[PDB]
Amino acid sequence: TQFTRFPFQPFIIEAIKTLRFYKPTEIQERIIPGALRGESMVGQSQTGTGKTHAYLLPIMEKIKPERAEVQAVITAPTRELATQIYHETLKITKFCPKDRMIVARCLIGGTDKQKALEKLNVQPHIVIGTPGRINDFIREQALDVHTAHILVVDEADLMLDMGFITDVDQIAARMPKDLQMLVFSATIPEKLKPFLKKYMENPTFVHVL
Repeated sequence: TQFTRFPFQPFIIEAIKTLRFYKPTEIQERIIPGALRGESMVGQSQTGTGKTHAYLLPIMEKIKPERAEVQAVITAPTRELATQIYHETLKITKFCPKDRMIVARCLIGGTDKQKALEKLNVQPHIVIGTPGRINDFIREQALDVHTAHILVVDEADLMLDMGFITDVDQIAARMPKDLQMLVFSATIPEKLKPFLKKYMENPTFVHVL
């Protein structure tokens, strides 16, 4: 595996090998180091687990397992997109050392019967979900994103299109001022720039072509 180029914890290296990842992709190569440094970034890329990993891997590297608080919030426009990111996350977390387990929950709602089954016992280290669903948890006083310093907005353009950027803004609103934001989008709509300018100052931009 070439991911050794990144200073990841052993368990992460092991997860990577298990994901059958030999050489970091372009999106990965350009995002990981920056992410690890704590830079806010905007990556223009096609959807894909390679891109998913560009953010998950560095995010896993920084969780503080000891602290049972939300440390990372990841948003996606659809239930399905969110579910897939959660799948990718579990393939990494299954490798955590037993006394240092990272917990992730996926909040996507669904039918009312489904919604009612979705509950938060603990404050997961990582919260994945659609923005409105995540807002529902905040609204219901069950989730504190104030402890999280990482926000990921995936498939940003589509997000905008479905009318969810207001939900995301809200969430980012409630997070620390010194927030690290990672945005991924195939494209950069005009109606999207303000959200970006608002929460990010001197963000690193990546484009894969």
